[PDB]
Amino acid sequence: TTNHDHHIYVLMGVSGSGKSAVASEVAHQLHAAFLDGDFLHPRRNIEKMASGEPLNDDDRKPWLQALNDAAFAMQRTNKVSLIVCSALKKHYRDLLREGNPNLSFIYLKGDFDVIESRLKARKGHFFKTQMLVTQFETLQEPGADETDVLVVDIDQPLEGVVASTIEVIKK
Amino acid sequence: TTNHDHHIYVLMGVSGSGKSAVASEVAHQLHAAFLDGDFLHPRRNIEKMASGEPLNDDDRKPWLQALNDAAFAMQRTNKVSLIVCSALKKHYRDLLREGNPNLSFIYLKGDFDVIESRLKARKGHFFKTQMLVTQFETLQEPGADETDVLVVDIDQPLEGVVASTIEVIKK
Ligand SMILES: [Cl-]
Ligand SMILES: [Cl-]
Ligand SMILES: [Cl-]
Repeated sequence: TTNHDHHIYVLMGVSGSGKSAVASEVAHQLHAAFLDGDFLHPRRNIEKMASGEPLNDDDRKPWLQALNDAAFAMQRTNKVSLIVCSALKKHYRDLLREGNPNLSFIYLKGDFDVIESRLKARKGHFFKTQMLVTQFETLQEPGADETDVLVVDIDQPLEGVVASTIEVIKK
Repeated sequence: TTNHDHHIYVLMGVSGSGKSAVASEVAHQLHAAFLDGDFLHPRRNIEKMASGEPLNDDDRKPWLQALNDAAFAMQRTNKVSLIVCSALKKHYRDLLREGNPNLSFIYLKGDFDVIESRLKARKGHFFKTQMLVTQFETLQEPGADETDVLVVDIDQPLEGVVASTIEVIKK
């Protein structure tokens, strides 16, 4: 079940890498559909993330399944769809690919120090530093074997990350 | 859990009222979070619709519950969130409201004729008569008892609808 004329790009990478900011702007510029995956977290998950407890594979399963289904729904009527999903592990990405051969990834990439230096916080907010440590540890960067992954350098201003993402989509 | 300083606006109305086009632009202009609820339809709903059949309460229930959790997720970190959901019956609206006192509705309101011509304005669009008839049959316009409903007149250019929506949100 796929419309092969249409395509889905999952913007992945650790929390704090600016995925939503980028996806939002890219989709608006390209007149593409956009979905922030963070919003499909099941109730249980939301409660857990806020109380500070990092999620586990089983917690993410239903979330990834929901995202798989949302991707499918989006590609039915949109030539281009962007979904934000950290998609840190390889089989999370595999879960997203199931039944979605027209889905690929755009990995907003940088090392811990790059990410930390590019972090954009709201006035008065404390950045979840130890969350970034954990996320960076969890991250399994897509190896050459993962052929549907395109990479973007987050070590630049938002406007530059947005144009680079666009170029990769136009590629 | 619920942040009373944050808010969710559900853009509602019959298929064809231009909900997604308005919400997307409003959200972009206001830098708000935006979720097109149509992407959260369970696959079964997707297929039933793709077979030419209107959905019913039973089919919509799980969709609405997913939307209820999505709204909850959105208002955690966003001051303003927009969700597209036809939300045609009062009880559907009450399901979205459950546990979301900071959720309200924006009814993109127009009569059959206004919507038919809006749809036909798009070059090459085939107008589905009976689909629109069924939608209006299903529609239960929010009465005075629903105090969290703002109304916008969709008998104007998209630009004007967006402006009126923003105005209803800012007032
Ligand atoms: Cl992010
Ligand atoms: Cl619509
Ligand atoms: Cl139609």
